[PDB]
Amino acid sequence: MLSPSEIPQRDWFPSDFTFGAATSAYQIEGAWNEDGKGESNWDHFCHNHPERILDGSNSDIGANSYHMYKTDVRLLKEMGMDAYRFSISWPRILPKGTKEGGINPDGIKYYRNLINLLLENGIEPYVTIFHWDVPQALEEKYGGFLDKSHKSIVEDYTYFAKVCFDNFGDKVKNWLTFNDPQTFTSFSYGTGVFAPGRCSPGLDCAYPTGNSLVEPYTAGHNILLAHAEAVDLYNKHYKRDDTRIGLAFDVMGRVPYGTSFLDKQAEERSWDINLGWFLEPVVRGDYPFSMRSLARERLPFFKDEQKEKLAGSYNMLGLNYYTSRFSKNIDISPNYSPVLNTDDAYASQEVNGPDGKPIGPPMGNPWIYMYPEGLKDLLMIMKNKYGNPPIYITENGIGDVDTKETPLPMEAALNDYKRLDYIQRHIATLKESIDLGSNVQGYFAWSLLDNFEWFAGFTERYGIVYVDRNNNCTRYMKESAKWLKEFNTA
Amino acid sequence: VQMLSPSEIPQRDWFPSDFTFGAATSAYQIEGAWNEDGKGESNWDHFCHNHPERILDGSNSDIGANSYHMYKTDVRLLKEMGMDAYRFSISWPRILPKGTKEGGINPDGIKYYRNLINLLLENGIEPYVTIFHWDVPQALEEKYGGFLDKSHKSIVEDYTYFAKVCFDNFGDKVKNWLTFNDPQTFTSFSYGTGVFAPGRCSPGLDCAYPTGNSLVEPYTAGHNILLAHAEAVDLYNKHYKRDDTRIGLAFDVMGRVPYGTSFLDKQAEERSWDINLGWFLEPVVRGDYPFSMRSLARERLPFFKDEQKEKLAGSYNMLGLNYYTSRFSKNIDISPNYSPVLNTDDAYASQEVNGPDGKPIGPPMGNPWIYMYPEGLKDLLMIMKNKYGNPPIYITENGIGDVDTKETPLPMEAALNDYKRLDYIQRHIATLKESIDLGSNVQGYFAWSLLDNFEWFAGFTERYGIVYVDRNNNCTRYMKESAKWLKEFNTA
Ligand SMILES: N#C[C@@H](O[C@@H]1O[C@H](CO)[C@@H](O)[C@H](O)[C@H]1O)c1ccc(O)cc1
Ligand SMILES: N#C[C@@H](O[C@@H]1O[C@H](CO)[C@@H](O)[C@H](O)[C@H]1O)c1ccc(O)cc1
Repeated sequence: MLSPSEIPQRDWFPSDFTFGAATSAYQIEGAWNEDGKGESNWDHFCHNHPERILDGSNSDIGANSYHMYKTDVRLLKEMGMDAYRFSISWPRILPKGTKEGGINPDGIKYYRNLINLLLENGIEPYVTIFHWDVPQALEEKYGGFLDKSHKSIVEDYTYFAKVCFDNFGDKVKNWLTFNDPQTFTSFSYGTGVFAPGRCSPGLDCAYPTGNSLVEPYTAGHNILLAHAEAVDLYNKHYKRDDTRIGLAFDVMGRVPYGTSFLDKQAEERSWDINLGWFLEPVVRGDYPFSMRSLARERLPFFKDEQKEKLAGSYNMLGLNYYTSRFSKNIDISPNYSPVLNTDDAYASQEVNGPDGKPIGPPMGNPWIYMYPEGLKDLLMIMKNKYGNPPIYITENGIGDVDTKETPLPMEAALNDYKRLDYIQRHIATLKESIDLGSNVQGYFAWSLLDNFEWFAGFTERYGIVYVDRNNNCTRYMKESAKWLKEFNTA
Repeated sequence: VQMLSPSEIPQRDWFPSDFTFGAATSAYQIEGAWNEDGKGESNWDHFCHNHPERILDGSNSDIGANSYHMYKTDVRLLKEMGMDAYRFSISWPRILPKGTKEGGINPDGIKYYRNLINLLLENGIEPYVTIFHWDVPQALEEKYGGFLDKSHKSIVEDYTYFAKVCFDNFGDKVKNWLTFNDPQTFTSFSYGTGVFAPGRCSPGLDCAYPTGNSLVEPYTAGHNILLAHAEAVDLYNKHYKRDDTRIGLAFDVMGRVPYGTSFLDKQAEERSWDINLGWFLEPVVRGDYPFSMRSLARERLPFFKDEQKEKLAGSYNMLGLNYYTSRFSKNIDISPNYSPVLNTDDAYASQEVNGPDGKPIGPPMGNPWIYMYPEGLKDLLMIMKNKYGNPPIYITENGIGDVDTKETPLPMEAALNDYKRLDYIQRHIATLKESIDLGSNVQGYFAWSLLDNFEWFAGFTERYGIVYVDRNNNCTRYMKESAKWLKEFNTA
């Protein structure tokens, strides 16, 4: 729907700006139990609770990228992508998740080959160390990130990072410790829609014996400690002048529902519980004041030493942006009691504004509404409030619904103009944000490939590249990929 | 000393013709005749009489400025200065000796305020009447602790009746009512730090009665004040309001400026405006306390019933703002190492006179706490304008206290040449013009303290008047340079 002069041009951005595509291990790799790979929390969840996956599927094969990585690289190369962000499977590297469990040589070999091939083709690898795939051995031993000691998971995650640094550090110049920590903690232990599927008694999830008001925070605390530790290790023994490390946050833009100053306050609390939760700790060493005043004793305290390691523990930050919501105020009162950790923001997140209209056009699936302006707001907040650090939009895209009840014909799947329009608009927003002073340095189209979508299973295709699972996971560029190719190679 | 240049000095024609300039006072501070003509004992009579040690110079206001007997001269000074209005308060115990209906109305009390009001009006001076200015009848204090009334009922009904008496006897003449004045200072100082009557505070704290709870009582009192206000305004709107009459309340407020550039201090600043101004402003504006306060004080801050929120929301036609100075708000993180002691600590922010550069926010005006920072007044007005509906505003108090102690007496000559005060007054008046140009709905300015009088725990160690009171003589009044300039300004 954009005019020719509105369609982003590569020369709109600096020569050193980077464009790429991204993926996550469990979503695309497959070979879930091959070549020594250990079982992950997701293998476990999908295998034991198909009823918790919309289409009862699993990612035993995913996009088969473990075996087809060479093709994934060819595709990235043909599109002229400057970089590729992928994650490393913790259990594929450490089957038992620990040092004593030993390192899986085949796991190391796979990522080593992928990294070299990428670099061989002039593509920069942005390596995400962890993308929700916790080794089931750690889950069973101490609950994974639910580790009440704030020690075991931290040490185990740190060793995992070490193994990644030791084996790929000479080639990798860009590391991301965690990806979407907020969604991980909230969905895995709040609503329990993600593995292992825990939530408060009374709530509907596989294991309603957790605490949706506490476990998400415990896990979040351990993630931050893990991040801080991994970064301290990186800086002390692996960082080089031109290498960088950080983490990527999942974030929905927030806009005051109404004009009342109350909604502005609600909006502020929403940015805090969504973005600040993990951003403020790495920026200043502690959680947002709002969260501490609201979650109170349910939000763990950091030791002074931990605050120090946390503050400034990054050289760049990733932002995973898809949509935004209107934040509507909720007063503290005897009539309201938070149920989910996310309810601690005392604000309902609305899709429709007070005028009954969606914040932005629906992109197809249950939650993505196109609102590029939210990305700008986000970038302006990063610029003006959090020190304008180097930013990478590590994820941005939409999911095309493709269900058994309503299959998406391959032809229609390839003509993803809605996705194309969406991507172009957000890329344009970056150009605008850059001129406004934003220190954004890159954009990664989310999902190089159509793959497993967690609890949504295979009901959505997020790739810019189509994967025909019925035919040996053959990949085909969608219109979006073709435009990105043109854009990059112009 | 560094005063405004001729072109900078405010002129009356800078403001609309309907803008109002006046002076203010409070009953216990100037009246005197503490036990004359049937007047009942107040919490302050009690406090000063029983705890002289809690008053800096050990004085009391048994006489004050002897305004009960000299009100005529007070009105003369107001007239001579060409003031448009006069804000004074009514002594609850002087009107209702027992503080209750069954206790009866004191004829002499009624007569006094009636004569004062009539003399003001026959002189073309508009009376802005403050129903309550901290002087709670001791009978109510002994009966149920006054505003500490744990049932949130008795004090509400007694205040409401008091208000009724005032509306009944002076409503025909008074067109501007203020239910309360400085509720924040009253609750915080009377039950937080305990420097105000009755002098209560948490055990371990230094006050006459360290058996209270500095983290709860100030809130209880504040809650009762808000309910009292809501009930009185409801009574007023229903039976006494006329198209040309207005009612509201005045808040004591210090401007807040972020200590540093960190966003944390901006948050601290916001929390500080909330606990100082929002505490009582938000309830009358939207019907409930600031979110920050509810999130921080939690259960120590009472909840309003739905019917109460309804009565509170919009319970005013105008608001008074008592502004003197400002502070830099410095963030304090929530942590196990920090526990609030005073209700005001709930804002999680230190209030600093000096900024990161070690310099005061503004020039010191003399007493222990006033620093000249009129820009703070502008900030405050912009907040009322942009955040709270831009309601009609009256700077119901503004001035400084000239120190005058036994050890360091202030010679009458020096007391009369109050150029520090004059400069301060002129600058704030100028700030109002600037604020008006920025769209502020401010409609008046009241120089705080028509007269030198009793200054609560500071006793007579400070002269806040624009008019000097020679207590050695028979409280004879003499216009200070500030008063003389106001006269010139008003009558130009
Ligand atoms: N995960 C998550 C949330 O983030 C995005 O969810 C997409 C859905 O599969 C995923 O493809 C993308 O990589 C994630 O960044 C999320 C938000 C809302 C709902 O309903 C589910 C997940
Ligand atoms: N804040 C404060 C003080 O309460 C204002 O004080 C004025 C001085 O006369 C009074 O006229 C006005 O009504 C009040 O709003 C204060 C007094 C003493 C000390 O030690 C601290 C603060």
